[PDB]
Amino acid sequence: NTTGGRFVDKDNRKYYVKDDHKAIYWHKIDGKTYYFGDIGEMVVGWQYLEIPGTGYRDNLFDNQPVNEIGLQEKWYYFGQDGALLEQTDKQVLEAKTSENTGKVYGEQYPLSAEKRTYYFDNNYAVKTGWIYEDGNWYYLNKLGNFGDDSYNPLPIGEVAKGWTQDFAPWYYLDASGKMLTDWQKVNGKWYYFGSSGSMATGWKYVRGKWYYLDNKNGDMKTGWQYLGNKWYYLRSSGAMVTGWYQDGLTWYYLNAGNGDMKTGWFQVNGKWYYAYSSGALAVNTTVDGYSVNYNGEWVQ
Ligand SMILES: C[N+](C)(C)CCO
Ligand SMILES: C[N+](C)(C)CCO
Ligand SMILES: C[N+](C)(C)CCO
Ligand SMILES: C[N+](C)(C)CCO
Ligand SMILES: C[N+](C)(C)CCO
Ligand SMILES: C[N+](C)(C)CCO
Ligand SMILES: C[N+](C)(C)CCO
Repeated sequence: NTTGGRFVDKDNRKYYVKDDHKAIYWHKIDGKTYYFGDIGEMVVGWQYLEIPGTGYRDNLFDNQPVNEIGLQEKWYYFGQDGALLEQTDKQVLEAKTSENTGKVYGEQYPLSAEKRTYYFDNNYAVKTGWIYEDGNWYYLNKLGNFGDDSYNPLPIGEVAKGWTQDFAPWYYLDASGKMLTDWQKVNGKWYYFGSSGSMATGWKYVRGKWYYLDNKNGDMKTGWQYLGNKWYYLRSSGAMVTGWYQDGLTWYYLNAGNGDMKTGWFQVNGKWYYAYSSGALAVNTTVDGYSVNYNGEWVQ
Protein backbone atom coordinates (compact mmCIF):
# COMPACT_ATOMS: atom_id res chain seq x y z
CA ASN A 1 0.00 0.00 0.00
CA THR A 2 2.43 2.70 1.19
CA THR A 3 5.84 2.99 -0.48
CA GLY A 4 8.56 5.40 -1.56
CA GLY A 5 9.16 6.55 1.99
CA ARG A 6 11.55 5.58 4.75
CA PHE A 7 11.31 5.11 8.50
CA VAL A 8 13.06 7.87 10.44
CA ASP A 9 14.39 8.38 13.99
CA LYS A 10 13.86 11.93 15.25
CA ASP A 11 12.96 13.75 18.48
CA ASN A 12 13.04 10.44 20.39
CA ARG A 13 10.31 9.00 18.16
CA LYS A 14 9.97 6.91 14.99
CA TYR A 15 8.23 8.32 11.92
CA TYR A 16 7.72 7.17 8.34
CA VAL A 17 8.62 10.04 6.03
CA LYS A 18 7.83 10.33 2.33
CA ASP A 19 8.66 13.58 0.53
CA ASP A 20 9.16 15.36 3.86
CA HIS A 21 5.72 14.32 5.07
CA LYS A 22 5.09 12.17 8.12
CA ALA A 23 2.64 9.34 7.61
CA ILE A 24 -0.27 9.35 10.06
CA TYR A 25 -2.83 6.82 11.26
CA TRP A 26 -3.03 3.42 9.54
CA HIS A 27 -0.48 2.26 6.97
CA LYS A 28 0.49 -1.06 5.40
CA ILE A 29 4.20 -1.06 4.60
CA ASP A 30 5.97 -3.95 2.85
CA GLY A 31 3.93 -6.77 4.38
CA LYS A 32 3.47 -5.21 7.81
CA THR A 33 0.88 -2.90 9.36
CA TYR A 34 1.68 0.21 11.40
CA TYR A 35 -0.19 3.07 13.06
CA PHE A 36 1.30 6.55 13.38
CA GLY A 37 -1.48 8.44 15.15
CA ASP A 38 -2.38 12.06 14.45
CA ILE A 39 1.14 13.49 14.06
CA GLY A 40 3.34 10.58 12.99
CA GLU A 41 4.63 8.90 16.17
CA MET A 42 4.89 5.14 15.61
CA VAL A 43 2.96 3.12 18.20
CA VAL A 44 3.88 -0.11 20.03
CA GLY A 45 2.09 -2.52 22.39
CA TRP A 46 -1.57 -2.19 23.42
CA GLN A 47 -3.55 0.48 21.55
CA TYR A 48 -7.23 1.48 21.54
CA LEU A 49 -7.79 2.84 18.03
CA GLU A 50 -10.32 3.57 15.30
CA ILE A 51 -10.83 0.52 13.09
CA PRO A 52 -8.67 0.38 9.91
CA GLY A 53 -9.61 -0.37 6.31
CA THR A 54 -12.27 2.29 5.61
CA GLY A 55 -9.89 4.81 4.06
CA TYR A 56 -10.70 7.67 6.44
CA ARG A 57 -7.73 6.71 8.65
CA ASP A 58 -5.60 4.90 6.09
CA ASN A 59 -2.85 5.92 3.68
CA LEU A 60 -2.80 9.40 5.19
CA PHE A 61 0.06 11.86 5.63
CA ASP A 62 0.26 15.04 7.70
CA ASN A 63 -0.03 16.90 4.39
CA GLN A 64 -3.63 15.80 3.78
CA PRO A 65 -7.24 16.53 4.88
CA VAL A 66 -8.58 14.23 7.62
CA ASN A 67 -12.30 13.40 7.50
CA GLU A 68 -14.17 14.50 10.64
CA ILE A 69 -15.84 11.10 10.87
CA GLY A 70 -15.37 9.48 14.27
CA LEU A 71 -14.77 5.79 13.62
CA GLN A 72 -15.52 2.88 15.94
CA GLU A 73 -12.58 1.90 18.15
CA LYS A 74 -11.16 -1.42 19.33
CA TRP A 75 -8.04 -2.78 20.99
CA TYR A 76 -5.02 -3.84 18.94
CA TYR A 77 -1.53 -5.04 19.83
CA PHE A 78 1.63 -3.89 18.06
CA GLY A 79 5.05 -5.46 18.41
CA GLN A 80 7.94 -3.47 19.85
CA ASP A 81 8.89 -2.82 16.22
CA GLY A 82 5.50 -1.21 15.59
CA ALA A 83 4.24 -4.12 13.49
CA LEU A 84 0.59 -5.03 14.08
CA LEU A 85 -0.06 -8.47 15.59
CA GLU A 86 -2.22 -10.12 12.93
CA GLN A 87 -3.79 -12.74 15.19
CA THR A 88 -7.23 -14.18 14.46
CA ASP A 89 -7.39 -16.59 17.39
CA LYS A 90 -5.51 -16.03 20.66
CA GLN A 91 -2.41 -14.64 22.32
CA VAL A 92 -0.83 -14.47 25.76
CA LEU A 93 -0.24 -10.77 26.46
CA GLU A 94 0.27 -8.51 29.46
CA ALA A 95 -2.91 -7.29 31.16
CA LYS A 96 -3.98 -3.95 29.73
CA THR A 97 -3.20 -1.27 32.33
CA SER A 98 -2.79 2.50 32.29
CA GLU A 99 1.00 2.13 32.08
CA ASN A 100 1.19 -0.28 29.16
CA THR A 101 -1.37 1.19 26.79
CA GLY A 102 -1.07 3.84 24.09
CA LYS A 103 2.70 4.09 24.37
CA VAL A 104 4.95 4.86 21.40
CA TYR A 105 8.36 3.87 20.06
CA GLY A 106 10.95 5.77 22.11
CA GLU A 107 9.29 5.56 25.51
CA GLN A 108 10.60 3.43 28.38
CA TYR A 109 9.25 -0.04 29.16
CA PRO A 110 5.80 0.18 30.87
CA LEU A 111 5.69 -1.77 34.12
CA SER A 112 4.94 -5.50 34.16
CA ALA A 113 1.26 -6.23 34.66
CA GLU A 114 0.52 -9.95 34.58
CA LYS A 115 0.17 -12.20 31.54
CA ARG A 116 -3.33 -13.07 30.33
CA THR A 117 -5.04 -14.77 27.40
CA TYR A 118 -6.68 -12.51 24.83
CA TYR A 119 -8.90 -13.69 21.99
CA PHE A 120 -9.03 -11.93 18.64
CA ASP A 121 -11.58 -11.55 15.84
CA ASN A 122 -10.93 -12.11 12.13
CA ASN A 123 -9.70 -8.55 11.67
CA TYR A 124 -7.01 -8.55 14.35
CA ALA A 125 -9.06 -6.60 16.90
CA VAL A 126 -9.55 -7.87 20.46
CA LYS A 127 -12.72 -9.97 20.61
CA THR A 128 -15.61 -9.09 22.93
CA GLY A 129 -18.83 -10.77 24.05
CA TRP A 130 -19.48 -14.42 24.91
CA ILE A 131 -17.02 -17.19 24.08
CA TYR A 132 -16.99 -20.89 24.89
CA GLU A 133 -13.55 -22.16 25.96
CA ASP A 134 -12.52 -25.46 27.52
CA GLY A 135 -16.10 -26.36 28.39
CA ASN A 136 -17.12 -23.02 29.89
CA TRP A 137 -18.70 -19.76 28.81
CA TYR A 138 -16.71 -16.57 29.42
CA TYR A 139 -17.86 -12.97 28.92
CA LEU A 140 -15.30 -10.64 27.33
CA ASN A 141 -16.34 -7.05 28.14
CA LYS A 142 -17.79 -5.05 25.26
CA LEU A 143 -17.95 -1.73 27.12
CA GLY A 144 -15.57 0.53 29.00
CA ASN A 145 -16.44 2.77 31.95
CA PHE A 146 -17.71 6.32 32.45
CA GLY A 147 -18.22 8.81 29.65
CA ASP A 148 -16.56 11.09 27.09
CA ASP A 149 -13.84 13.03 28.92
CA SER A 150 -13.16 10.32 31.53
CA TYR A 151 -13.98 7.31 29.36
CA ASN A 152 -11.98 4.17 30.18
CA PRO A 153 -11.59 1.46 27.47
CA LEU A 154 -9.17 -0.75 29.50
CA PRO A 155 -12.00 -3.13 30.60
CA ILE A 156 -12.89 -3.98 26.99
CA GLY A 157 -11.81 -7.46 25.96
CA GLU A 158 -11.06 -8.51 29.54
CA VAL A 159 -12.59 -11.61 31.14
CA ALA A 160 -15.48 -10.54 33.41
CA LYS A 161 -15.81 -11.69 37.03
CA GLY A 162 -18.69 -11.60 39.51
CA TRP A 163 -22.11 -10.13 38.73
CA THR A 164 -22.25 -8.94 35.13
CA GLN A 165 -25.02 -7.72 32.82
CA ASP A 166 -25.21 -8.37 29.10
CA PHE A 167 -26.60 -5.38 27.20
CA ALA A 168 -30.47 -6.61 30.75
CA PRO A 169 -30.01 -10.22 31.93
CA TRP A 170 -27.62 -10.73 34.86
CA TYR A 171 -24.92 -13.40 34.93
CA TYR A 172 -22.29 -14.46 37.44
CA LEU A 173 -18.74 -15.43 36.41
CA ASP A 174 -16.58 -17.15 39.03
CA ALA A 175 -13.03 -16.23 40.12
CA SER A 176 -11.60 -17.46 36.81
CA GLY A 177 -14.42 -16.02 34.71
CA LYS A 178 -16.54 -19.18 34.46
CA MET A 179 -20.24 -18.56 33.96
CA LEU A 180 -22.35 -20.36 36.57
CA THR A 181 -25.49 -22.39 35.76
CA ASP A 182 -28.40 -23.87 37.74
CA TRP A 183 -28.53 -23.42 41.54
CA GLN A 184 -25.62 -21.45 43.01
CA LYS A 185 -25.09 -19.86 46.39
CA VAL A 186 -23.48 -16.40 46.18
CA ASN A 187 -22.84 -14.14 49.19
CA GLY A 188 -24.79 -16.64 51.31
CA LYS A 189 -27.98 -16.47 49.21
CA TRP A 190 -29.29 -18.84 46.52
CA TYR A 191 -29.73 -17.96 42.86
CA TYR A 192 -30.94 -19.98 39.89
CA PHE A 193 -29.16 -19.39 36.58
CA GLY A 194 -30.96 -22.10 34.63
CA SER A 195 -29.00 -23.73 31.83
CA SER A 196 -28.41 -20.60 29.73
CA GLY A 197 -26.88 -18.74 32.67
CA SER A 198 -29.27 -15.80 32.87
CA MET A 199 -30.43 -15.10 36.42
CA ALA A 200 -34.00 -16.07 37.25
CA THR A 201 -36.33 -13.52 38.86
CA GLY A 202 -39.81 -14.02 40.27
CA TRP A 203 -41.54 -17.41 40.53
CA LYS A 204 -39.76 -20.46 39.07
CA TYR A 205 -40.72 -24.13 38.88
CA VAL A 206 -37.56 -26.19 39.30
CA ARG A 207 -37.41 -29.97 39.70
CA GLY A 208 -41.05 -30.35 40.70
CA LYS A 209 -41.11 -27.45 43.17
CA TRP A 210 -41.94 -23.76 43.09
CA TYR A 211 -39.41 -21.18 44.25
CA TYR A 212 -39.51 -17.41 44.36
CA LEU A 213 -36.43 -15.46 43.35
CA ASP A 214 -36.47 -11.74 44.14
CA ASN A 215 -38.36 -10.13 41.24
CA LYS A 216 -35.53 -7.57 41.03
CA ASN A 217 -32.35 -8.89 42.65
CA GLY A 218 -32.97 -12.60 42.02
CA ASP A 219 -32.13 -13.83 45.54
CA MET A 220 -34.22 -16.84 46.64
CA LYS A 221 -36.66 -16.21 49.47
CA THR A 222 -37.75 -18.42 52.38
CA GLY A 223 -40.37 -18.33 55.14
CA TRP A 224 -43.60 -16.31 54.84
CA GLN A 225 -43.71 -14.08 51.78
CA TYR A 226 -46.50 -11.67 50.86
CA LEU A 227 -46.61 -11.85 47.07
CA GLY A 228 -49.39 -10.36 44.98
CA ASN A 229 -51.67 -9.63 47.93
CA LYS A 230 -51.35 -13.30 48.88
CA TRP A 231 -49.28 -15.15 51.48
CA TYR A 232 -47.09 -18.15 50.70
CA TYR A 233 -44.77 -20.24 52.85
CA LEU A 234 -41.42 -21.28 51.43
CA ARG A 235 -39.44 -23.99 53.27
CA SER A 236 -35.90 -23.27 54.47
CA SER A 237 -34.87 -24.98 51.22
CA GLY A 238 -36.89 -22.35 49.40
CA ALA A 239 -39.44 -24.82 48.00
CA MET A 240 -43.07 -23.69 48.20
CA VAL A 241 -45.44 -25.55 50.51
CA THR A 242 -48.91 -26.85 49.60
CA GLY A 243 -51.34 -28.47 52.02
CA TRP A 244 -51.26 -28.22 55.82
CA TYR A 245 -48.29 -26.46 57.41
CA GLN A 246 -47.57 -26.05 61.12
CA ASP A 247 -45.57 -23.02 62.27
CA GLY A 248 -44.95 -23.57 65.97
CA LEU A 249 -48.29 -25.00 67.11
CA THR A 250 -50.37 -22.88 64.73
CA TRP A 251 -51.70 -24.53 61.57
CA TYR A 252 -52.10 -23.04 58.10
CA TYR A 253 -53.42 -24.26 54.77
CA LEU A 254 -51.63 -23.45 51.53
CA ASN A 255 -53.78 -24.01 48.43
CA ALA A 256 -53.15 -27.53 47.10
CA GLY A 257 -52.13 -26.18 43.72
CA ASN A 258 -51.14 -22.53 43.62
CA GLY A 259 -49.85 -22.39 47.19
CA ASP A 260 -51.57 -19.21 48.41
CA MET A 261 -52.60 -19.15 52.08
CA LYS A 262 -56.35 -19.55 52.70
CA THR A 263 -58.53 -17.50 55.05
CA GLY A 264 -62.19 -17.94 56.02
CA TRP A 265 -64.07 -21.25 55.89
CA PHE A 266 -62.61 -23.92 53.62
CA GLN A 267 -63.14 -27.61 52.95
CA VAL A 268 -60.52 -30.36 52.96
CA ASN A 269 -61.85 -33.86 52.23
CA GLY A 270 -65.43 -33.06 53.17
CA LYS A 271 -64.30 -31.66 56.52
CA TRP A 272 -64.74 -27.93 57.19
CA TYR A 273 -62.03 -25.70 58.66
CA TYR A 274 -61.82 -21.98 59.46
CA ALA A 275 -58.73 -19.80 59.27
CA TYR A 276 -58.52 -16.29 60.76
CA SER A 277 -57.34 -13.28 58.72
CA SER A 278 -53.76 -14.15 59.67
CA GLY A 279 -54.10 -17.74 58.48
CA ALA A 280 -54.12 -19.22 62.00
CA LEU A 281 -56.34 -22.31 62.08
CA ALA A 282 -59.17 -22.08 64.61
CA VAL A 283 -59.13 -24.93 67.11
CA ASN A 284 -61.19 -26.03 70.12
CA THR A 285 -63.53 -23.04 70.19
CA THR A 286 -66.46 -21.62 68.27
CA VAL A 287 -66.37 -19.55 65.10
CA ASP A 288 -69.49 -17.45 64.60
CA GLY A 289 -71.35 -20.18 66.47
CA TYR A 290 -69.95 -23.28 64.78
CA SER A 291 -67.90 -25.59 66.98
CA VAL A 292 -64.44 -26.65 65.83
CA ASN A 293 -62.56 -29.47 67.58
CA TYR A 294 -58.88 -30.04 68.40
CA ASN A 295 -58.06 -30.59 64.70
CA GLY A 296 -60.04 -27.50 63.79
CA GLU A 297 -62.73 -29.69 62.24
CA TRP A 298 -66.22 -28.26 62.31
CA VAL A 299 -68.08 -30.61 64.64
CA GLN A 300 -71.68 -30.38 65.84
C1 LIG B 1 -24.16 -18.25 27.51
N1 LIG B 1 -25.04 -17.56 26.55
C2 LIG B 1 -25.49 -16.26 27.17
C3 LIG B 1 -24.23 -17.22 25.36
C4 LIG B 1 -26.21 -18.50 26.19
C5 LIG B 1 -27.74 -18.13 26.46
O1 LIG B 1 -28.14 -17.20 25.49
C1 LIG C 1 -26.42 -7.78 40.96
N1 LIG C 1 -27.67 -8.44 41.41
C2 LIG C 1 -28.66 -7.37 41.79
C3 LIG C 1 -28.23 -9.18 40.28
C4 LIG C 1 -27.33 -9.38 42.59
C5 LIG C 1 -27.97 -9.21 44.03
O1 LIG C 1 -26.97 -8.69 44.87
C1 LIG D 1 -32.51 -26.67 46.85
N1 LIG D 1 -31.75 -25.38 46.98
C2 LIG D 1 -30.69 -25.39 45.96
C3 LIG D 1 -32.67 -24.26 46.68
C4 LIG D 1 -31.15 -25.17 48.40
C5 LIG D 1 -31.33 -26.22 49.57
O1 LIG D 1 -30.06 -26.45 50.13
C1 LIG E 1 -46.69 -20.92 42.76
N1 LIG E 1 -47.59 -20.22 41.82
C2 LIG E 1 -46.75 -19.64 40.71
C3 LIG E 1 -48.48 -21.23 41.22
C4 LIG E 1 -48.38 -19.14 42.60
C5 LIG E 1 -48.29 -17.60 42.24
O1 LIG E 1 -49.20 -17.35 41.21
C1 LIG F 1 -71.58 -24.10 57.82
N1 LIG F 1 -70.25 -23.44 57.69
C2 LIG F 1 -70.47 -21.96 57.58
C3 LIG F 1 -69.50 -23.69 58.92
C4 LIG F 1 -69.54 -24.04 56.45
C5 LIG F 1 -69.11 -23.14 55.22
O1 LIG F 1 -70.18 -23.14 54.32
C1 LIG G 1 -48.30 -15.83 59.35
N1 LIG G 1 -48.61 -14.66 58.49
C2 LIG G 1 -47.31 -13.96 58.18
C3 LIG G 1 -49.15 -15.17 57.22
C4 LIG G 1 -49.63 -13.76 59.23
C5 LIG G 1 -49.32 -12.24 59.61
O1 LIG G 1 -50.52 -11.52 59.52
C1 LIG H 1 -53.55 -31.80 60.17
N1 LIG H 1 -54.71 -31.05 60.78
C2 LIG H 1 -54.42 -29.63 60.67
C3 LIG H 1 -55.91 -31.33 59.97
C4 LIG H 1 -54.99 -31.46 62.25
C5 LIG H 1 -54.13 -32.56 63.01
O1 LIG H 1 -54.52 -33.81 62.53
